[PDB]
Amino acid sequence: CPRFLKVKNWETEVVLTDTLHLKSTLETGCTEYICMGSIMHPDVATKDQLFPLAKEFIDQYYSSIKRFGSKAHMERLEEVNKEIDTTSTYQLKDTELIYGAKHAWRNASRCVGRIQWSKLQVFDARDCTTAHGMFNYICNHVKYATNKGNLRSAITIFPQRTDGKHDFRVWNSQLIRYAGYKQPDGSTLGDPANVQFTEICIQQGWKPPRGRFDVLPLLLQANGNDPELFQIPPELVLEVPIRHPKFEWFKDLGLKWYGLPAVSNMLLEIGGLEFSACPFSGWYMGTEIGVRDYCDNSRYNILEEVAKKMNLDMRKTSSLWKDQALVEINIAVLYSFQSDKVTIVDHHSATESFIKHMENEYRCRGGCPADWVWIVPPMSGSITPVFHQEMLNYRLTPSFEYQPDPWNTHVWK
Amino acid sequence: RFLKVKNWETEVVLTDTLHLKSTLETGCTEYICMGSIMHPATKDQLFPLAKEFIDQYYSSIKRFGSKAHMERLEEVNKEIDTTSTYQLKDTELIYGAKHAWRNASRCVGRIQWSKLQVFDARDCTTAHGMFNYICNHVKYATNKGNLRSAITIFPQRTDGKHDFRVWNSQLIRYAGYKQPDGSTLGDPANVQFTEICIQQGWKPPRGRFDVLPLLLQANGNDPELFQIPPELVLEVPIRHPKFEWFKDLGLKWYGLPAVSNMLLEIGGLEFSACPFSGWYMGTEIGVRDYCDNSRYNILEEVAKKMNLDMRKTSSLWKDQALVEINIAVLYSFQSDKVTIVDHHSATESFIKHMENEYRCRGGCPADWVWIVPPMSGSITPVFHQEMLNYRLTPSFEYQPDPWNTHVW
Ligand code: HEM
Ligand code: HEM
Ligand SMILES: N#Cc1cccc(CNCCc2ccnc(-n3ccnc3)n2)c1
Ligand SMILES: N#Cc1cccc(CNCCc2ccnc(-n3ccnc3)n2)c1
Ligand SMILES: C[C@H](O)[C@H](O)[C@H]1CNc2nc(N)[nH]c(=O)c2N1
Ligand SMILES: C[C@H](O)[C@H](O)[C@H]1CNc2nc(N)[nH]c(=O)c2N1
Ligand SMILES: [Zn+2]
Repeated sequence: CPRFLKVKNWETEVVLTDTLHLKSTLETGCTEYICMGSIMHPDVATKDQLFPLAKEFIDQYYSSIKRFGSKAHMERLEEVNKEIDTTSTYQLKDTELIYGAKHAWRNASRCVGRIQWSKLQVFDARDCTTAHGMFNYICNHVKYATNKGNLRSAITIFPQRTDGKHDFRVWNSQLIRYAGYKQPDGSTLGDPANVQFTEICIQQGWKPPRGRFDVLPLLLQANGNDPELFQIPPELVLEVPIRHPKFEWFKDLGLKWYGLPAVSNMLLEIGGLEFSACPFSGWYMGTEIGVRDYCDNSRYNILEEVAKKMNLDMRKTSSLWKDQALVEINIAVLYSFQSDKVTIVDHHSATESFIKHMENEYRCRGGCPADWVWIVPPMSGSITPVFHQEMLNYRLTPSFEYQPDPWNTHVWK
Repeated sequence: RFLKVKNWETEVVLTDTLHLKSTLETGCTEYICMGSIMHPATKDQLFPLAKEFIDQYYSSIKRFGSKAHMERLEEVNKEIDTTSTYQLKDTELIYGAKHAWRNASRCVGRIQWSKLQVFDARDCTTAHGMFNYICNHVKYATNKGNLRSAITIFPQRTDGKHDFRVWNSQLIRYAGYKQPDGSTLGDPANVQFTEICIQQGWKPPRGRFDVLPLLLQANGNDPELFQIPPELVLEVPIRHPKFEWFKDLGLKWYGLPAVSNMLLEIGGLEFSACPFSGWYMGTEIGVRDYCDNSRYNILEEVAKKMNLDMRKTSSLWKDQALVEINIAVLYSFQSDKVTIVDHHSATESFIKHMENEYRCRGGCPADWVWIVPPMSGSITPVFHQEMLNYRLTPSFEYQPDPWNTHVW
């Protein structure tokens, strides 16, 4: 593998040099002869597998704090080693855990919000033992992160996996999402993406209101046990009704969204330890709601109804009626969040900050992995600077990983 | 191994077997993906390349291992042996050029791949010859507005000292001028080329849309200037179906998109001069040509005339202005009966083409980064389509700008 890889920005002519890729730990899916960069997805670890993984991370941690080679460093290496030998695992110090989560975010190729990576509140919930305990921690996370509209990024880390038969898991894919109900007639009420999960919740005992925007309950699994339902207190679920600065009729659509974007199905890997339940949250880029949640055909799919209210010619596609509605919807989303003083960032500002962040990373770290396919916003791509930016993709560790949906693996008791 | 690709909207799963056929690299490795990087002979090298191509040619016409296939292999071997190169049959040239289009990972218009007018210009010897051939191409392809896809193929490379080259990156483009006050008149992407034209004798009109002359190099010789006769150059005045003030922007574009700077590789032969042309997807003009900061950069002007609040980025004024520009471009071309496809229609056709390719060919190489339109990405179906990228031959490759190689 080559020592220096250059990427270029095609609108500013800036060239950056990447050395960090040499520290790549995992496979990307690509080979010499095929590229899988647009493919969405291209039992525990033995003692022997864990030893070098742990050392790798510990070395890296003591390297970050400018104590590489120190007594404290060597002592820590030895402590971790004995712990692995005697217990087949080890426990992270609170300092290491914090470093590891911040760096898993820093290494997330697909997150455009990474300029903020070092400002992350880490709630250590490794003492949790029950689903009620998980609910408590989760509620505290939500309230802290929401902060009455002034969102602050955060992660709550439940205990690491042990034997695989005692995982903690948040079954929800996000802490806050709306239900989706399939009708006997084929139509979907609510969010079609969440139909399967809503069916599971209803089966577990949830009494559904059956509306368009029903906040799903939390489904919480502690210590490998069956999961349990909890309704998040409504006063902790900040929501924004969507209106438009020009079109008075826009509020008549009755749209709203939740303020807090919180991913809860990913797995946090630090030094070979797997934290299978690690809900994290930041704040929204407008396009996530205005383009994807609202306009994807398999989601809320409102383009037709908005365009109809805009009295647009909808016969030919070459009128770009879809395109026109899309912009107005995204204008509305940004306008509504800013009006109710809930943090949100537009795709222009976010991508511009990411370019600045990426350049700084190259300067100070010798690189910054990024996934162009995810980093480029799903509307008006080329009018943002990331589009013109060459990016290298590669997986560093600590990292956030995907994991199977828990209903597919859970052994019911 | 067989690879699945999934559409996340429709949930359709195609199975790729075609990728197993490729030998050329893509630039990625197992640990690093370079999917967004713009750019990641001898007798001995030449025959296996020749044999490969001839084999897939006789296979595509169900005459594999036939007498004709055998004699042809013999013919090509003897010819490489005694001349260090070899010449393609007419049939092979056509098959080869259509398949270079078909294999073009980055081209969204490939549903049309087998409708390609191939112009064999291999008898060419001079730049005057080149200009004649190109004018015929332009006139045929333009077809009064009912565009027809074409490629013109000039003599293959020999020793590298005798390349045929179209110095222009496209047959039809607009000049670009560095103003004394630091700004750029016309197309900034062509400032250098324009200067090379001016240095060479071209008297520039110094306007915002001056069709550049052709600069043609034949047989490794100094390039020569030629003006395409204006009556062969179809141009569209851009206007808007609601905004009457839009024509007052004075914007115009040319109807014929013709890439002239690439290299067509067939059976290990290199055709350094092979201008090809299709028709426009609207975004190429409306999004990239008109709205890139490094290009015509009109967003500010347009949003001005739309009286938009331009103080904050979160007003999405850029996005608004963008949609209108692209509406205007489509409306204009359509009003002039000049062929053009919008990004919804085109991407739809591409999904259909992918499905076709998977059925009959076991796959379709594709560059998601290039296939997804540079506006309204996820409201087009290609955004939700997993694409596998790999390099098949025959192929269109990039090559150096000739003013970095040529000695005078
Ligand atoms: C602070 C404001 C943040 C912004 C503006 C932001 C922005 C984004 C966006 C737009 C996506 C694309 C999601 C999609 O299209 O499905 C994303 C993905 C992601 N972000 Fe963030 N993010 C933020 C905070 C965070 C934090 C705090 C973390 C972790 C500690 C994080 C880690 C990730 C990861 C791991 C993904 C990939 C998710 C997946 O693959 O499904 N982000 N981010
Ligand atoms: C028939 C109508 C066609 C349409 C609508 C179409 C569409 C497109 C578009 C939108 C691009 C992206 C250009 C860019 O963003 O720089 C592209 C690239 C390309 N097309 Fe086409 N195309 C057509 C015909 C053709 C033909 C006839 C050929 C060859 C015989 C061809 C070969 C290519 C190649 C090699 C590229 C890559 C260009 C590069 O790498 O710079 N296309 N096509
Ligand atoms: N696997 C998978 C998979 C495929 C498509 C979309 C997905 C969602 N990924 C995260 C989406 C999402 C939602 C809310 N918030 C955030 N978020 C919050 C902070 N950073 C991102 N991200 C997962
Ligand atoms: N090198 C290089 C390089 C990098 C990015 C874009 C580029 C231009 N690509 C072609 C643009 C263009 C122009 C006119 N016509 C067409 N066109 C027509 C049919 N297919 C493409 N394409 C070159
Ligand atoms: C097929 C393709 O990879 C898929 O649709 C991707 C494209 N890029 C994306 N980019 C972001 N940010 N989020 C997504 O969900 C996707 N989906
Ligand atoms: C850096 C990045 O690869 C570059 O900006 C690409 C992105 N995708 C593109 N897609 C198309 N169709 N045409 C282009 O010129 C580009 N440019
Ligand atoms: Zn790749």
